[PDB]
Amino acid sequence: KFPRVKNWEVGSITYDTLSAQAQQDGPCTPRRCLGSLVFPRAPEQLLSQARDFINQYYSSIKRSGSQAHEQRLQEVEAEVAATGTYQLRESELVFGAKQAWRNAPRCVGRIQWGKLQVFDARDCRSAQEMFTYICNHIKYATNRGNLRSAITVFPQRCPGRGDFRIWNSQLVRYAGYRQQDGSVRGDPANVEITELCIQHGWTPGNGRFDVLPLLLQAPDEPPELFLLPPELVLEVPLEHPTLEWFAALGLRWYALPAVSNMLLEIGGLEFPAAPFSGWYMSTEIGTRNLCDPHRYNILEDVAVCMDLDTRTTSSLWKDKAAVEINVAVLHSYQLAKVTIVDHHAATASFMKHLENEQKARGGCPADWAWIVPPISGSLTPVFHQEMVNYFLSPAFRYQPDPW
Amino acid sequence: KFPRVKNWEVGSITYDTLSAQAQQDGPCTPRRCLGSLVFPAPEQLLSQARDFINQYYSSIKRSGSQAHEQRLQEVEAEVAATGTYQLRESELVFGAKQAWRNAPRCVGRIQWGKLQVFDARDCRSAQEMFTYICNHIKYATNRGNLRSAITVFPQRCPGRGDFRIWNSQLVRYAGYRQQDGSVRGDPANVEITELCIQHGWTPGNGRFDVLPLLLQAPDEPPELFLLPPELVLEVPLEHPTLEWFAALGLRWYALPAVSNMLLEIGGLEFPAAPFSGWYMSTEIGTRNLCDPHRYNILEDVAVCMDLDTRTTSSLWKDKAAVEINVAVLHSYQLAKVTIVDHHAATASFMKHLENEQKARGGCPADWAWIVPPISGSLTPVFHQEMVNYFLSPAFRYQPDPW
Ligand code: HEM
Ligand code: HEM
Ligand SMILES: Cc1cc(N)nc2cc(-c3ccc(CN)cc3O)c(F)cc12
Ligand SMILES: Cc1cc(N)nc2cc(-c3ccc(CN)cc3O)c(F)cc12
Ligand SMILES: C[C@H](O)[C@H](O)[C@H]1CNc2nc(N)[nH]c(=O)c2N1
Ligand SMILES: C[C@H](O)[C@H](O)[C@H]1CNc2nc(N)[nH]c(=O)c2N1
Ligand SMILES: [Ca+2]
Ligand SMILES: [Ca+2]
Ligand SMILES: [Cl-]
Ligand SMILES: [Cl-]
Ligand SMILES: [Gd]
Ligand SMILES: [Gd]
Ligand SMILES: [Zn+2]
Repeated sequence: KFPRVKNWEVGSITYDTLSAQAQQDGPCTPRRCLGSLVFPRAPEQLLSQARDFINQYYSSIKRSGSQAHEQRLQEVEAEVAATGTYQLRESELVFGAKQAWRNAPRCVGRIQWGKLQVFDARDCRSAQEMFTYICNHIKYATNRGNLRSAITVFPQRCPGRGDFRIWNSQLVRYAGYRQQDGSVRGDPANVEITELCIQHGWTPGNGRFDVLPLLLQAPDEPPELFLLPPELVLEVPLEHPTLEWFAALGLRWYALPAVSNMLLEIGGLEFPAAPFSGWYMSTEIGTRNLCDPHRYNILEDVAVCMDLDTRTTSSLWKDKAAVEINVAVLHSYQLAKVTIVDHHAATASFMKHLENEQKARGGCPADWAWIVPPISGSLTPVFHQEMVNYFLSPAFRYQPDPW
Repeated sequence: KFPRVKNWEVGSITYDTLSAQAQQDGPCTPRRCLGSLVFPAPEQLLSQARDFINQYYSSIKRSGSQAHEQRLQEVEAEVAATGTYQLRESELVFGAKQAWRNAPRCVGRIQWGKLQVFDARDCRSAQEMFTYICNHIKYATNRGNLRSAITVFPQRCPGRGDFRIWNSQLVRYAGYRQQDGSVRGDPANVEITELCIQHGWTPGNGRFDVLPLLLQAPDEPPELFLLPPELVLEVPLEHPTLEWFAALGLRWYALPAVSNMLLEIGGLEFPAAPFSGWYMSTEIGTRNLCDPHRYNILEDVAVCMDLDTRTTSSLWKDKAAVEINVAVLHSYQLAKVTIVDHHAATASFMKHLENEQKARGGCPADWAWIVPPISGSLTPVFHQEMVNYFLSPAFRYQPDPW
């Protein structure tokens, strides 16, 4: 049998038949569940993955079992036998990147998974050309505030040659300077990469919102430093619709969330450099990036300016300040005409995705703990939706830091 | 093989060695995680009974002793004579506390050592059931200074029926279905409201009509008992600065007293064992009053707050919820009824995790239920990795008696 899955707001019940096809294994066993852990973790095996991928492709275009389907299978079979690897067709790479997004269990934004611009950078041959490809990505995806989802795919891993890597975890990151107390000026999430940036010749700053340079790695080659042109990096100054002093906090965030440190895996090929980007959900900025105690940690500062009683928890000063910070983020992005989505609309759209995917594939891999937003969880519909978490391929995967 | 568990705020690391002693199997496999699902022989009885007796004696440091061997031989002879056995009253107290301490979805477990255990195993008939319950409610409420308590009715045994409390809680508001199709009252209790009506009770017409009690002696049909209104402490809800909030007519009850779960100790099963604590404010203010399938008052409150409800990005839902939770905390404190806010409760759970790490090498915890339903990441438990597994003694869900 297949896991029965229930929505408790509405009473509806589905069965996730797709989960039976989970190839790779997660961290849970019948004896104990580890679903809350942040990081859970041969021509023959390559071929069954490639085969399965090719089968997925030909199903998506409703030409399963066709002459072209059998010929492509045979072609991949013969190329793996001759060379130990194979090359994707362009249309397969596009389909593969969209499937990896569609399969990501921790992404609430997957209603968009079919609108993804895929830049083929598989002919890239240097760190310098890499930088050109990334700048075109940022330009296209920013679109002067009307943000567009995109992925740029650099050459696949292959034996006898080092990987392309982007060392930065995102294309746009703020510097995090280790003050000597152990404190930090700027973003503490970025202390390691900031120091590697300086270790490699970047002249630092001392502001809180200093955009980091990119550390780009060509095969068998130390990383090279590249400064982003300031007009390529769209930023939003934060202000609050009614709390005028808020603007004096001097807060900013960048428009484009572009993750650059994950591995794209398609039919057994691995792409260690394939940055992808969408647009922000406001709670990522307002609640996590600004209010996490180990990020910018502004919550007490705002609550005091709001004149709340911060000496007892029962006044809910924390909740009130966080709500207003999230209001500032939404108001500020809308005022700047930069795409943003709030957690209520985002989770509503995700519920539509679950319904589409149940029809299309008989299920959807989803990580409840990551889909429910970090404030107001039970106020969104995903809170009341049971979910099944499992790993399908194509996939985006975490990978070791290249240093 | 022992799971590594990290706190990402502090960066600290522990290993949960207790998860190795997981007696039952949960719903997850290497292929798929089902952690977010709400509802996941004499030789068999003996091995469970022996495991619990071994547990108890190791916990009182006098194990492998004469009293330890004496007790093991007694339970073996009991089950051979009768098919079951009797818990010594101290074993029953220890087993009830362990079942609380082992409950993965309870954020209030810092209090697990402080539990009043009322032994009602000498109970027969539903009228005595009702008197035990009323003594529980009276003791647990304590004029607003709430005290944790459990009352244990006779265990299931072969051939004989069971004591059951058909109500999911001792205090529940009626849910009346309408011609409109809507429910007046609590939608959660539509089923038990119509059971109470069928078994005699003449219904009210209010949004907060306290239900009667449907208590079932073994084999006999259930009997309808009214609760003395002076026993059922309630809190009218007002807000410290929104003067109109009082006029919404909202209220809630003091005692969270769950009466439909089954207590399992040493292979023994107590299908009636109501237990109560005190409320975390988010259970009332967020879940009970704001869930779309409960009272669903969010938009009513936002309209009175003159919020812009035609767009989500105003966060009118978030603002109304926070103020509804303020009103709960204010109303309970002003009424001198015990209540804990979600910040205080998650801070204490973090302490409980640290105590349990030293006490026995870990703690089963259900992250999705420990993290509060508003302001999740503002609480320290959001950043704490957790391991969920089943230990015995335990509280378990059980099928409806009907
Ligand atoms: C278009 C709008 C999008 C929105 C609103 C969105 C939203 C989100 C959010 C809120 C998260 C959780 C992040 C966190 O908690 O730090 C997430 C994770 C993720 N997103 Fe999306 N996303 C979007 C587009 C995309 C695109 C275009 C891709 C790839 C093509 C993608 C792939 C992923 C993946 C793989 C994760 C999980 C990574 C991990 O395991 O940590 N998303 N997304
Ligand atoms: C003393 C103050 C207590 C507080 C603040 C507290 C808090 C909570 C909360 C917030 C939940 C989640 C329930 C929900 O979301 O509906 C819960 C569940 C639970 N509590 Fe506690 N609790 C307390 C006392 C107790 C006591 C005395 C017992 C038993 C003797 C107990 C056993 C349980 C169990 C078994 C569950 C989970 C039931 C299930 O699996 O659904 N708690 N508690
Ligand atoms: C594509 C996309 C859009 C968005 N709006 N947000 C994202 C957030 C993440 C993320 C960041 C940091 C971490 C590390 N905690 C985990 C993530 O999933 C991501 F990869 C992709 C995102
Ligand atoms: C003992 C105790 C204290 C408290 N403050 N709250 C509780 C809440 C519950 C609960 C209610 C309803 C449901 C059904 N959704 C699940 C529960 O865990 C419980 F059993 C015991 C509680
Ligand atoms: C420990 C816990 O699982 C961890 O902090 C997770 C929980 N859920 C999350 N959900 C999202 N979307 N993003 C996160 O970073 C996290 N963190
Ligand atoms: C499907 C999901 O597990 C379900 O809605 C859970 C989530 N977390 C919860 N957490 C608590 N404390 N109480 C609940 O009822 C729930 N519901
Ligand atoms: Ca070729
Ligand atoms: Ca009609
Ligand atoms: Cl981010
Ligand atoms: Cl409740
Ligand atoms: Gd103002
Ligand atoms: Gd008015
Ligand atoms: Zn699991």
